[PDB]
Amino acid sequence: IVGGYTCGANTVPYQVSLNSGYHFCGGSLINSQWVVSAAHCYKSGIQVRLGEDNINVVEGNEQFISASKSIVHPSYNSNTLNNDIMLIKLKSAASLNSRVASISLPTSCASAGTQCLISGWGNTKYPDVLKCLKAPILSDSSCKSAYPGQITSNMFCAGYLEGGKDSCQGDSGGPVVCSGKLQGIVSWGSGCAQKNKPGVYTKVCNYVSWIKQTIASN
Ligand SMILES: [Ca+2]
Repeated sequence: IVGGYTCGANTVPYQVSLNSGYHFCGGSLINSQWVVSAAHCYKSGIQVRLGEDNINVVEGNEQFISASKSIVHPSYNSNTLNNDIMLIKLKSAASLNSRVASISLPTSCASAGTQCLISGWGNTKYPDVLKCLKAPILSDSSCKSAYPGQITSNMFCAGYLEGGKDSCQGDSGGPVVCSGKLQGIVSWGSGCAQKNKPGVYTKVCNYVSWIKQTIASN
């Protein structure tokens, strides 16, 4: 997260840290046993860390649960990054508090200019404290204006054309929550915080059926 601010301890209860010895990706707790992340963050061994703020110091609110299942979206594309979405099933049921809570799936797709909240432990140019960012949802055409012929259907732009505020490496798989709903997943972009190159996010609105089906199937 570039050009953002320190979130404040446990104000983002759904925000989790994907770990394999060291933080590499972020994620979103959508129910007690399932973390949603990015398909390009996939690896054999994944430990999901919840209730975090400083991931370098044990502060006494963390939950360390390994992943039972790592289900990459069947139609994931490695080049176009189409369907950059992945599901994680925890080894044990996560204990939900006020510091560890779920985030609601898209009730519907969000309007253009919807104020969102992006968060993650990614690069600011990795920090230790969680970084917060408030950015609006850009229109589909403006998203295609920035990325000509690169934007698919399951992608939208959330951020700024002015530059300075964007998601980056390490924030991948992180949440983009707009009005109580997880609308975007940190996917890709041309570097970070560059002008007219905002972050592209996986459109979670189009996967509620897929996500729910996968949960019921596992
Ligand atoms: Ca900690």
